[PDB]
Amino acid sequence: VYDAEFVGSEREFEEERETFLKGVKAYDGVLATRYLMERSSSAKNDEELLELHQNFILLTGSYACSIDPTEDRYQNVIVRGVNFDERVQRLSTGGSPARYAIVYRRGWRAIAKALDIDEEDVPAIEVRAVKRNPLQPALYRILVRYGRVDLMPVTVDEVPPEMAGEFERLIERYDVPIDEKEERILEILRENPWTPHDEIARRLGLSVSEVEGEKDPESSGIYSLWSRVVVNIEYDERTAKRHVKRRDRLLEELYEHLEELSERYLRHPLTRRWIVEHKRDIMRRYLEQRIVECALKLQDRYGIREDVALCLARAFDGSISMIATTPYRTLKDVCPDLTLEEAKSVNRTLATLIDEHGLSPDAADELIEHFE
Ligand SMILES: [Cl-]
Ligand SMILES: [Cl-]
Ligand SMILES: [Mg+2]
Ligand SMILES: [Mg+2]
Repeated sequence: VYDAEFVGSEREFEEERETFLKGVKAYDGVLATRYLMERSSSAKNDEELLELHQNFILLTGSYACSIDPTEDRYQNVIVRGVNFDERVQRLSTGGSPARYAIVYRRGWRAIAKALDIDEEDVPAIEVRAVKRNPLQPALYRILVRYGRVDLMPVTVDEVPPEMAGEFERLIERYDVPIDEKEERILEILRENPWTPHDEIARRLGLSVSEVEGEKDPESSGIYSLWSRVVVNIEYDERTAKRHVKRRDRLLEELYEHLEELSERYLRHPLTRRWIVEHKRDIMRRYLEQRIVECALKLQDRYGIREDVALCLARAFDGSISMIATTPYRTLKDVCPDLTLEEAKSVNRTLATLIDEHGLSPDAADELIEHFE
């Protein structure tokens, strides 16, 4: 249920494969640094390691920005059964269905198939870091969706304050209009720019869909507001060029660094060779943490029964936001014991459509799938 066709030229194929494989290697660094951070307290409080982790988050984002530069190299990008070509074709600013997909958890599974990627196990690229993302997270995701290689920083030091804690400066810089709901979201982000979307939604009594919006200026929500801002920023090829030049060298340096640093914390240093060989373990430890955190939150903040909570957490790699924007049928198919009541608690869109607007679950599910 994760598919895409590569429809570019052979030259474009080698370009895309190279970008993707570098992105996978960068994301492996996110996973390997997290592995070390979770295995050792002295490593987790070592600033040198935390900077490595953040720098890998940036390079992953940068490489993801470079996917499908011509916005025509892929066809029928389907993630968990949902066709993103159809999604992106409707939007006022259009764009790449491949990059649109990569910002969703497991989007990489479609693109990896298209590119025949077999160079390592579970060749993932995820661009959804929140906690320790050096950028304001929704902005980071929007840069990826718009292919903004020019704007995505390639080192933590080089993150502009306006893309992080001073994010409100970037919004003000073009005096884009902000809707009332968006202003409510910005209030929460002032308190912590890294507040997760599910929490913003819970705190405002809104659905996750309402908090997020479409990734297009014409919509309403944090993705929509950042899209509004970013389309006003002229594309800077000179800076994109600089970023592309440096990032490949930086990627090597981050790995060399990680290996060195890991030697004083581990009996088995995190060499690139070791990371590739133990990729499945690295990935599964990363996911297990997210899954259990998610399950606990689902049961305590949404009233979901313990077993269903763990089932949903597992199916969606620990993303409450994903769960909260998924059709009822899709959730039930993976987690049979889920009740409609429970689904309405986590996906408030379902509650609004069925309870307030009087749609059948099936009609509600059509809208949630096609239009999210
Ligand atoms: Cl599949
Ligand atoms: Cl060619
Ligand atoms: Mg919701
Ligand atoms: Mg050692």
